Amino acid sequence: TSHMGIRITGTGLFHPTEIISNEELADSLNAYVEQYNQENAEKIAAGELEELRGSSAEFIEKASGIKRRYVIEKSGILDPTRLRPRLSERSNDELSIQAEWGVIAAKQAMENAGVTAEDIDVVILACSNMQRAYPAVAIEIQSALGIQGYAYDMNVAASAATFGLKQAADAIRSGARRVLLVNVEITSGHLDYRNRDCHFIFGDVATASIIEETTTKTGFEILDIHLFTQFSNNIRNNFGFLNRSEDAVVDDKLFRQDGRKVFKDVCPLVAKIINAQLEKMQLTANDIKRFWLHQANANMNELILKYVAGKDADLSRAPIILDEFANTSSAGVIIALHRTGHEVDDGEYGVISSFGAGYSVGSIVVQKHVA
Amino acid sequence: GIRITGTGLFHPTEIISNEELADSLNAYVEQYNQENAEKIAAGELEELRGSSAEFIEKASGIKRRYVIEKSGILDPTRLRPRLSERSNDELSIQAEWGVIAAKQAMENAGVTAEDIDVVILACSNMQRAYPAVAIEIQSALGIQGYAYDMNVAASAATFGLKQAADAIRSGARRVLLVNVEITSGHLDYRNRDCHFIFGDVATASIIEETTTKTGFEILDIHLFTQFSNNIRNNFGFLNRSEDAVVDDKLFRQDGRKVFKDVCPLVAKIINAQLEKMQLTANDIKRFWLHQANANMNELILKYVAGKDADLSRAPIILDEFANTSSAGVIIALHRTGHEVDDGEYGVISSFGAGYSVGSIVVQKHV
Ligand SMILES: CC(C)(COP(=O)(O)OP(=O)(O)OC[C@H]1O[C@@H](n2cnc3c(N)ncnc32)[C@H](O)[C@@H]1OP(=O)(O)O)[C@@H](O)C(=O)NCCC(=O)NCCS
Repeated sequence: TSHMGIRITGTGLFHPTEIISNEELADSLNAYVEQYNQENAEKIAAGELEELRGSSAEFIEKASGIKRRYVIEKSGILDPTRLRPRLSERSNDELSIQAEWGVIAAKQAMENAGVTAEDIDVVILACSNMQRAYPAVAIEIQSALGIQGYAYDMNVAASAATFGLKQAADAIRSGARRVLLVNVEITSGHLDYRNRDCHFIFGDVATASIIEETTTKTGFEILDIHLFTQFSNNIRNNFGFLNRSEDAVVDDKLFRQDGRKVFKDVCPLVAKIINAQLEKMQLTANDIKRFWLHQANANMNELILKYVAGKDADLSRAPIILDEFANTSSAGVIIALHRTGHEVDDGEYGVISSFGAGYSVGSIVVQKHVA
Repeated sequence: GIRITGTGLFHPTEIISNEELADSLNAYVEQYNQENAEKIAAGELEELRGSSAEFIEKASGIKRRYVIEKSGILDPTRLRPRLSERSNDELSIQAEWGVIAAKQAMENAGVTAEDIDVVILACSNMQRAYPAVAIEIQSALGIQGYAYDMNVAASAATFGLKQAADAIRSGARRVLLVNVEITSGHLDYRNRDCHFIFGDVATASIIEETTTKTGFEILDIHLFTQFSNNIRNNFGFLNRSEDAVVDDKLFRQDGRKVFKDVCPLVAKIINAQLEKMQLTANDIKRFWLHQANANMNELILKYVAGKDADLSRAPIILDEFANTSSAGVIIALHRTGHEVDDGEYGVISSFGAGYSVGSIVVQKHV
């Protein structure tokens, strides 16, 4: 009863068209590993450097549940002479790529919510990486849509959507009418496509949500929010604007992870959060029609789902979209909600729970209202 | 009832005066021109122009600034601070500065780590994307709850104060707001138009639900953004995939156009806010304005107050720190909030890149 009338009333989804199957990608890494492992063969049999392993489509799917992923530009990523998208600098007078994707997803969420630019007071860009420091990309999006009010960029990586939803609900509580929350994840821009353990994890996407105070629109009423962060170096990327002054050389300016430590750390934390949240609301797990969990690893989600809802929880109650999208970082829970929110009936309960880098966890109990 | 109950400030040790900086750039532009005698004459490359300490101070009021590392900035063969990578086990530079300012703010507010529910890092440039350095600051301080990074450049502190106030109204007890500005990391020291503008600093503030603690109670907030390319830095994580070649990956601005747009917008927002709160300029003890250019602040204060407006009513710290982007208003509040007595009013107004403007009416309580 903290957010009476505050509802997610529309979502929108954009992905780039080109697709990389697990096989195209595992092949690409394999080529690069075969040429690196023989270019440096004199030093491989010398204890000095490195021994590179490849991978296969079946190794990816069993570690993750991922099958394919959308990407901004497929040639450069798959090319073993490059291993990164082939993009072109845009002039200042055109929409940046991040603004461009955000606008596409935003127009869809606005149409789904039945609102236009004049109805929106706040724009939040919340994702794991921003294309530039200033002017804020959220302000670029606000201006492209013709929105008046104010906008800002916000980063807490994997949990940026749930943290942003709280910030949206807070701004509405204090007087905002409606908030546009945008998540643009171009993860192919900071993915290390050379590493077998992480090159498959992420895909590209833009999501958007409309949050409004309303007693007359269909949407998900926000009932309770628990945000949590606890510093961890087990996921980290050291690229930044001070690298040039550091004359940096350490090859750690991309995604890096100790996935085993993350697995062991994150699943118990998330399950503890959700269960304490359910007890606080006096809901049982059986009262929850849908768990929209972070969309990174089906093996994590299955563990959490069993910890929270029981070994016999039906799989339809925890929709998986990472099979199609791979990990879209902050946008994951929103994709899942965008695809399956229609599966929740009026009066029924759902839980949105992000978790990942920073160690950040964000968990939101919602209830559907159909008008 | 929400009050700013404590502020904290940190600046690095080494100081650069305008003449050191002008000397340094003049040496670079002469080496550049003494080299390319041909392409200047060939109508290909333009002849770079130098700088003068006299212009800097008359145009802006800045006299000196604190820098993270001095010799690399002044070196005409380098023109950027000399820094070292730290391993993940060590506190990063941005978190380190933020921790120092935060401890001072916490001590000034009479609160400890267990008292804080949210940490916001709000500034114009984050040292990395993930893990958020606000979470690194939260952990270093032993604070529990949650933390996030937030960027709206010049107005990050005022937007962050609004986000802090909103979280408290939703049930947070107290919020720590940190602004760390290592502008020497993204300034273009080759460009005479902008090399003198920015300095380095960190600031912090404690915001609390209280009616019993000395602080500035927040009474109204107006935030505004309007996209403009007149201040822009195109550096980012997609440059690599772009195979970028254009030399626009540092601070860049058209200063005259910024003045024409932002000055009347600021005067209009502050005046509209005083009307809504049924205050007059005469009711405002102190205006803590963005600390970028003293001449502009003076002109803004004349269009808001009146011909007889004491210049002391708009404190200046940019003479000492230069432009400190998001932290500027907080240095002003920290250095001169003691000059506001019980029941008196103040205005905090940040403005600049994005275009962004944030304006806050406060009232002191003792
Ligand atoms: C950046 C700023 C200090 C420059 O001051 P200014 O009075 O506007 O200077 P101008 O851009 O008009 O140019 C002044 C002249 O001196 C020259 N000049 C510029 N920098 C110089 C320098 N460091 N040294 C010597 N001469 C310089 C210029 O070339 C120009 O001559 P030109 O146009 O024939 O080439 C000022 O414009 C500013 O603060 N802009 C930002 C405003 C803001 O942030 N908020 C607005 C508050 S309302």
